[PDB]
Amino acid sequence: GDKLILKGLKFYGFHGAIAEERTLGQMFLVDIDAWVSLKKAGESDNLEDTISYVDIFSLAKEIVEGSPRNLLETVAELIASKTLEKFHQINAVRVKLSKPNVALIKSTIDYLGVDIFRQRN
Amino acid sequence: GDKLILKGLKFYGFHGAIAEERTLGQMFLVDIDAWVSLKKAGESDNLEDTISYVDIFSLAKEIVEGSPRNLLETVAELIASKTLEKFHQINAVRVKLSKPNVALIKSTIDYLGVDIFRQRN
Amino acid sequence: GDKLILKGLKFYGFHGAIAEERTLGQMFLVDIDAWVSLKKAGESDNLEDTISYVDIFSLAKEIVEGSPRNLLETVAELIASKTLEKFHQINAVRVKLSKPNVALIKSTIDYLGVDIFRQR
Amino acid sequence: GDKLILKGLKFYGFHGAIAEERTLGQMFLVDIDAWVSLKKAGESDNLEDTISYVDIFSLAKEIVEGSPRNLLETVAELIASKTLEKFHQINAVRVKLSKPNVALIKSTIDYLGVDIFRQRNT
Amino acid sequence: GDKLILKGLKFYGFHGAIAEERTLGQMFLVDIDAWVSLKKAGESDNLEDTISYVDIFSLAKEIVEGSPRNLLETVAELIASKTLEKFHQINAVRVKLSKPNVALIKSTIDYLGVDIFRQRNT
Amino acid sequence: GDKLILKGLKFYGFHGAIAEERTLGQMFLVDIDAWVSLKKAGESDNLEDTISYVDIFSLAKEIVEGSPRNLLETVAELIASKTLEKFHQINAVRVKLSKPNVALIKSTIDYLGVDIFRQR
Amino acid sequence: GDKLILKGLKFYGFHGAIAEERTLGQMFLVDIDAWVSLKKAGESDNLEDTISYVDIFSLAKEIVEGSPRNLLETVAELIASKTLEKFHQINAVRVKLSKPNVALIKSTIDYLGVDIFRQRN
Amino acid sequence: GDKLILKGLKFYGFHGAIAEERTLGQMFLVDIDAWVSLKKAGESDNLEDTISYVDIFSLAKEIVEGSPRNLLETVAELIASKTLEKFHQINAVRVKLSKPNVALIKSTIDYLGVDIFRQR
Ligand SMILES: Nc1nc2[nH]cnc2c(=O)[nH]1
Ligand SMILES: Nc1nc2[nH]cnc2c(=O)[nH]1
Ligand SMILES: Nc1nc2[nH]cnc2c(=O)[nH]1
Ligand SMILES: Nc1nc2[nH]cnc2c(=O)[nH]1
Ligand SMILES: Nc1nc2[nH]cnc2c(=O)[nH]1
Ligand SMILES: Nc1nc2[nH]cnc2c(=O)[nH]1
Ligand SMILES: Nc1nc2[nH]cnc2c(=O)[nH]1
Ligand SMILES: Nc1nc2[nH]cnc2c(=O)[nH]1
Repeated sequence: GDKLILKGLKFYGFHGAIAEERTLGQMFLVDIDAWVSLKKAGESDNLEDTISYVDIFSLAKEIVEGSPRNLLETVAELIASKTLEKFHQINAVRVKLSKPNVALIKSTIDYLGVDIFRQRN
Repeated sequence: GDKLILKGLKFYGFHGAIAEERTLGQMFLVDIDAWVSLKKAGESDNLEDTISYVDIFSLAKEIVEGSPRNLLETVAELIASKTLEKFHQINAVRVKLSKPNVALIKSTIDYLGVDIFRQRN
Repeated sequence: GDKLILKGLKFYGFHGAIAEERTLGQMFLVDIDAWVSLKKAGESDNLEDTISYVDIFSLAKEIVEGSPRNLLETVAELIASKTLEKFHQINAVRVKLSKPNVALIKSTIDYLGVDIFRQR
Repeated sequence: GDKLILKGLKFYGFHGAIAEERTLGQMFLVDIDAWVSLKKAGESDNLEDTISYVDIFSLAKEIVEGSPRNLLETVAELIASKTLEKFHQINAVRVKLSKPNVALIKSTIDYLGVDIFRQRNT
Repeated sequence: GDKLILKGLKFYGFHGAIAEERTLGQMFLVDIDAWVSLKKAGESDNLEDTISYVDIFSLAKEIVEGSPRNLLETVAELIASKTLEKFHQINAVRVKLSKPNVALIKSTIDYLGVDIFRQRNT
Repeated sequence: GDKLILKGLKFYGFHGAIAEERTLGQMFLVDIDAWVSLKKAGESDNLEDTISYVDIFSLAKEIVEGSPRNLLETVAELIASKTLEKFHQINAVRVKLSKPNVALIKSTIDYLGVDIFRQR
Repeated sequence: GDKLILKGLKFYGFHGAIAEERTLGQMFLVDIDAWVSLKKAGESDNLEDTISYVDIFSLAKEIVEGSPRNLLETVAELIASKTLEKFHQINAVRVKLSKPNVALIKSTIDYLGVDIFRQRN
Repeated sequence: GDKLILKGLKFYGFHGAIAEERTLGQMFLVDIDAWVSLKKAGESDNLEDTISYVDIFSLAKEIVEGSPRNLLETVAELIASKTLEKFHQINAVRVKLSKPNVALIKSTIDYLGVDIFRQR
C-alpha cells in the first residue's frame, strides 16, 4: 500500500543504558514508514484527506527528546504505538531508531539500532 | 519482475500547503520504478521494445515543475496515472516524491515524502 | 538464500541509443547479486566450494567494456545470461545497470537504469 | 519480525587466500540483522529483556579481527554461528561481509562480498 | 597564530530580502575561525585560559536564529563584531555565512554565501 | 578582504574539443570567488550596497549553458571578464570551471579543470 | 612548501571537561601537516632521507587515545611538541584536533576544534 | 596565477617499502595543480595555446602505475619533474600523492601522503 516516509530524522536525546548517557545525551536517527492509502488525497489535493507528515514528525520529535529511557526499543515502541494511536487512518508503522555514535565503541560504524514493525492492534 | 529505474531526480517546483511555499518554490526529489518486462528489449536491442527512460523523465519533469499543487500526494498521483496512461507497456509504477527541505523544520533530516504504488487498471 | 554481492562496479563503456554516445562512451554503474548457496564453502573454507567474485567481476567488466549496444537492457541481459552460463553453481542473478550521467538530461539525478532478475 | 541492526561495522582483518593478504591485512565491512522480538524490552525498558547490540558488535569484532581464514564465506559463517550460539533469544541472523578494497582490481567499486541468512536448524 | 575552529554550523533562520523568506525561514551554513593564542591553555589544561568554542557557538546560534536581516553580510557582520566584543582575547575572526538552498534557483549548487575577515580595530 | 562565494554551481553545457562532446554536452562545475568590500552592506543591511549573488549566478549560468566553446579556459575567461565588466566594485574574481566526467578517461577522478584569477 | 600529510585521523579518546565525557569518551579527528624538505628523499628513494608518516601517525595515536586531558588545546600541543621533539628533520608542524560530536549541542555541525602551528624551536 | 587542476586522480600502483605491498599493489590518490598562464588560450579558444589536461593526466598515470618506488616522495618527484620536462609552458607544479589505504593501520583515516611544490 501507499506510505508516508520520514527519513533520517536527526534528534538529540538522552536515552541509553549507561547512567552517564542519560545526563550527557547524544544524537539519534529515526526512519518512519507509515502505511496509509494516499489515493483519496492524491485525487482531491485536500490535506484533510491525508495525514500531515509534519504532525508525524512533530510526534517523533516530542518522544525522542522526551524523558530519558534506557533502550532504543522503548523509544521506538513509543513512537510506533503513539503514531498508530494518534492517527487512526494509519494501518501500520515501521520505526527504525538508531545511534550513529555508540559510547565505548572504538572503531568506525554507520549506526547500531532497532527496526520494528507495528500493525493496528 | 523487471523494472526501469529513475533515481534521485531533482526538480525545482512550487508545491506546498503554505501560501508562501507556492510563491517561493523549492527542490523536490523523485524516485520512479516502472515495472515492465525487459527481456524482449534486452534480446533485440531495439529501443522500440521498451519505454525510453528519457520519455519517463520528461513526463515527470513537466509535472513536478508544473502548476502548483498543495500536496506531494497529488503530484505523485499525477506522475503515476500519466505514466501508466502514456506507456501501455508499463504494468505498474512506484513513485516516491519527497521534500529534502521542509519549511519550518529547524532540525536536520534527509527528507519527508510520499511513496505510492499503482498497478494498471 | 545466500548470495555473492558485487556493488557499485564502475566501467567505462560505449552503449547508447544516440550515435555519438556510442563513439564517445561513458561511465556505467553495475550491481550484481549472484544467488548461490554458500554454506558448504562457509564450513570447508576451500575455494572449490564457491565461485570467485573476481571471476564474476571480470565477466561483467568484459561485457560492459565490450561491443557497443544501444540499450542498457541488452547489456544487463548479457551479464545475466553470461553469468548463469559461466557458473552452474549460480541459481539466479539480479543485475542493476545504470548511467550516472545521462546525455541531454540538464538537471541533477542519481542515475537512470534497469533492474532485471533472471533465474536458471 | 523486530530486529537489531548493526550497519557498516568497520574492522581490520587478515583473511584471504593470498599470502600477502594475510601478511598485510585489510579493512572488512559487515552488516548484521538479528531477528529477535523486542516487544518485551520495549515495555520493560530493562536491558536484560533484550540482547545488547554492543555484545553482538564485540562478538563480530572478535571474529573478523581473529584467526585468518581463506574466504569471506567462512568468516560470515562464523559470525552467524557464534551469534546464534551465544544469543538464544535471536531467531535468525543475516550477515553481510565485504571487502571495500579487493586487491589487483584497477577500477573503482563499492565492495564485493557475501550475504548469508542463518537460523538454528537440526 | 592559533585559532579555534567552528566548521559547518547549521542553523535555521529567517534572514532574507524576499518577503516569503522572512516568514518561511531556511537553513544557514556557518564557518567561524577565531584567531587566538592557545599556547597558554595548552600548557595549563585549564578551560579558563582559552575561549570555549561552546560560547562562540552559542553566540553564533543566537545571531543566526535571532532577529531577521535582509542580508547574509549583515548577519556575518554581527557575528564577527559580537564575537570580538564578547571575548577580548580573540584578535581576529573570519565568518563564512552561506545559504545552501537559494530560493528561485532552478539548478543545483553547494551554496552561495559571504566570507568576511574582521580584525579587532577597537 | 571580503568576498562573495558561489560554490559548486552545476550547469549543463556543450563545451569541449571533441565533436561528439559538442553534440551531447555534459555537466560543468563552477566556483566563483568575487573580492569586494562587504562592510558597508554589512552595516546598512541594504542589498543596494553590495552585489546580489544571484546576479553573478545568472551571468555564469548564461555563459556556461550558452554557445559552445572549445576550452574551459575560454568559458572561465568569459565569466571573469563579464563579472568584472558588470560590477566595477569587484576588485578581483577567481573562476574555477571543471568537468567531473571527462571523455575517454577510464579511471575515477573528482574532476579536471581550470582555475584563473582575474583583476582589473 | 613541501610537507607530509596525515588527513582525517579518527581516534577514540576521553578528553574533555564534562565528567560524562571523561567517562564515556568520544571520537576525535586529527589533521597533521609536517613541513620538511622532501627533495632529497624524492631523488634518493631512501626512507632515511624523510620521516615515515607511519611513525608520526603512531605517535599521534598514542597521544589522542592516551592519558586524558581537559582541553583539545592540550592534546594538540602535546602532538606538536612530541612530533618536533622526536623527528628533528621536521621544520614545523600544524595540528588540527577536533571533536565531531560535541556533547549537548542540539544542532548539526561538522565539528569544533583547534588549529595550531608550531615551528622548530 | 592561473593553473590547470587535476583533482582526486585514483590510480592503481605498486609503490611501498614492504615487499608484500609491491606484489599486491594499492590505490593511490593524486592531486596536481599546474601553473601556466591561460589568458592567451582563454581569448583564442585554441587548444594549442594551452596544455591538454588529458596529457598531464596520461603522464601522471604512466608514472604512478609504472615501476615501483619505495616512497611516495619519489613518485611525486617524478610526476613533477616529468611534467615540467614534457610541458615547457608549465612554470610550476604542486603534487599531492597519498595512500587512502595504509597497510596495517586499523584506525580509519582519510589518507596519508606527501605534498610538494616544484618550480621551473
Ligand atoms: N538492544 C539494545 N542494546 C543496547 N545496548 C546498549 N544500549 C542498548 C539498546 O538500547 N538496545
Ligand atoms: N502527507 C502530507 N503532509 C503534508 N504536510 C504539509 N504538506 C504535506 C503533503 O504534501 N503531504
Ligand atoms: N529504457 C531505456 N531507455 C533509453 N533511452 C535512451 N537510452 C535507453 C536505454 O538504454 N533504455
Ligand atoms: N566468493 C569468494 N570469492 C573470493 N575470491 C577471492 N577471495 C574470495 C572470497 O573470500 N570469497
Ligand atoms: N550578496 C548578497 N546577495 C543577495 N541576493 C539576495 N540576497 C542576498 C544577500 O543576502 N547577499
Ligand atoms: N587545458 C585544457 N585541456 C583540454 N583537453 C580537452 N579539453 C580541454 C580544455 O578545455 N582545456
Ligand atoms: N577552546 C576549547 N573550548 C572547550 N569547551 C569545552 N571544551 C573545550 C576545549 O577543549 N577547547
Ligand atoms: N614519508 C613517507 N613515509 C613512509 N612510511 C612508509 N612508507 C612511506 C613513504 O612512502 N613516505
